[PDB]
Amino acid sequence: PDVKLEKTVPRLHRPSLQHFREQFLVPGRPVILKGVADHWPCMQKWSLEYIQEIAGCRTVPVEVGSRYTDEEWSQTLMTVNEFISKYIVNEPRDVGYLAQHQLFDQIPELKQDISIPDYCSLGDGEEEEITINAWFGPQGTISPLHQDPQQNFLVQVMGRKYIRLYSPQESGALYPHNTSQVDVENPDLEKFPKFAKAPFLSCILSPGEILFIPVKYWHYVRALDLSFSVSFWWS
Ligand SMILES: O=C(O)CNC(=O)C(=O)O
Ligand code: NI
Repeated sequence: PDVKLEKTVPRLHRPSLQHFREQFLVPGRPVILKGVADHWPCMQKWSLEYIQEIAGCRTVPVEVGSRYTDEEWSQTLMTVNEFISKYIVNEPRDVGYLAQHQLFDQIPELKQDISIPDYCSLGDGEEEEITINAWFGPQGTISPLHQDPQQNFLVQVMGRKYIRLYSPQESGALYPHNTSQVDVENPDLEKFPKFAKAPFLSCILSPGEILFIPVKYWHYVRALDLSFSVSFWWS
């Protein structure tokens, strides 16, 4: 998608903690951190076949469908192997996603391949209550526009994701059902008049990069290739 024609998220190579707290965290402004996670072992070490070997056997919850309404999506328990088989390799017809699952409690060994970003300590909370999630799905997975109740560090390990960001002081034009009723990349201009002209920031997130997504900031995600991401929810 055309990102050179959109306002893009600012990228910074290893900004100091102070400059992050003051210019981003406190005011709640997105930023892309560069050269912080890119040498994490996960970056080299996590091929499709690496994961398939070590995790292939474990049972994991799988999203079929997109999350616009509760009734509009469903989950299924299968193995990583069944999942990789049915929704990734060869020619998968339907989409399925391994979203928002805590793989690193299920498999503490993988914890050595990632770190907790230093920037987290600027928050009030304790490292132990930080919620790490895995997001592992094929190209074409869509997580609809919504906001989380915490600060977020989303780390991209494998593949690229297109991400769009609307601030919270912009909720009006987004039409909450929280989560939006708008389809960011195919919007009903008339059902939703106020949306076309709401200001956003966007980005293509690549391997090695971290997107800071400020608490309650609205975000929408579409994967551009086979993808693996790790999120840190923190306060
Ligand atoms: O990675 C995705 O598809 C969606 N991730 C998020 O909504 C999250 O990390 O906050
Ligand atoms: Ni989210």
